Amino acid sequence: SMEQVAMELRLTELTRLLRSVLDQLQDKDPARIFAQPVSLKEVPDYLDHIKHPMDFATMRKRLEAQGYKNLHEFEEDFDLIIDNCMKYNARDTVFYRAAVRLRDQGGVVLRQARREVDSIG
Repeated sequence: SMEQVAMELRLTELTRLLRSVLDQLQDKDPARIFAQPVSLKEVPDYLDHIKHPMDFATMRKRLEAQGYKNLHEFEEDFDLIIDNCMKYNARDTVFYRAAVRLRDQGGVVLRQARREVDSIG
């Protein structure tokens, strides 16, 4: 149907905008602490602590399969990256502190992304 195509075009354009958002958030992580999944070879107890691991590569795979239907879904995954780290790692660690800085800096990007998603529809 033509309606299905129109919906698919909207999803494609959301995917374009989320790709730009993802790039901007990941620039706020110059140390690349959040770039890849926590290695279960190197942290074998991780899943005992963290039930839903997340990282920027995993988000990028979902994104390129057009797997985010709305901004809320995308934000959920970004919040997991932050929140998982702030639980697993103590306050005095470079990991925790990196997550705080990512959250603070990402807030700015996400605020304007929400306006754009609503504005363009």
